[PDB]
Amino acid sequence: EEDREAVRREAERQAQAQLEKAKTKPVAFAVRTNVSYSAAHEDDVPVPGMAISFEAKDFLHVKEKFNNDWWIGRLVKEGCEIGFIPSRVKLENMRLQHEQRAKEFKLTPPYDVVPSMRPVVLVGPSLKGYEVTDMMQKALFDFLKHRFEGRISITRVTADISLAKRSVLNNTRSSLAEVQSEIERIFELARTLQLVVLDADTINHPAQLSKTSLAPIVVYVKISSPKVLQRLIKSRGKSQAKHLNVQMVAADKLAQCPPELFDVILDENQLEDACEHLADYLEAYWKATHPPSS
Ligand SMILES: [Hg+2]
Repeated sequence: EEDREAVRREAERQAQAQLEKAKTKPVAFAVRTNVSYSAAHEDDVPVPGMAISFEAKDFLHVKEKFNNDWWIGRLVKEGCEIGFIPSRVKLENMRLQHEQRAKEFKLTPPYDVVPSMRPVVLVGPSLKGYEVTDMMQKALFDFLKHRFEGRISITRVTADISLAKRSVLNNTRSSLAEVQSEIERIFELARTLQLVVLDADTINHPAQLSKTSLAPIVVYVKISSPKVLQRLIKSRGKSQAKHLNVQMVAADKLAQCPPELFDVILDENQLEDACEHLADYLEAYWKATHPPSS
């Protein structure tokens, strides 16, 4: 078992070399996992112990391809460095192997391409297009413009991106051609790993983007008390007091929406504190996608 380890030791040395250079290379593409994976019990791994494990719904940045079974990349989490990631074919084969084993007792798809930076989307306090909500979101946008100036892009999205259901695109106001055009734009904005914030007028609920391929960071601008909301709108004149109704319910709908559908929830009494809470979240997200050795 001496001459055998000869070839293996070298391949492992080469694999390591490629893994190292990849640390600074850019992100070819990002994926959201639909299944979990553990390298805990396997061989066939280029550099023993360098395979990355993940749970379903995790985000991965794929930098380059090693071979038909492994890609090189990292998990998007602070401190996580480059590592080997199983390829789609590899995961599918593992699915087959496990099924065979299951039958021997005689008792889809794993990755979704996603933008390299999760686009930030704001919903709440109520309906967009009006004022209470528009002004409060407009505030957060200006804050983010400065807090992350030089590393962020805030772009308006008129096209109804809520029509961008994976299945639909894989096959109404805006047209699919226009939507697809915007998704591409979103994807291309996050390419260089800069922070991407969207001002999507058609999105008031997280469910409108659940089936899409944007995997956004849904930010819930929540005003805890309904009374606070009511008063707030009233102080906008009859040009808003009339449209009052369509604002309380919309707000109440978000209020009943399960927190899981939200990534961040801004329910601070002071607007200055909402900003800082978001900045902190984005600052950590920024670190999860950037940091040391790149
Ligand atoms: Hg890792």
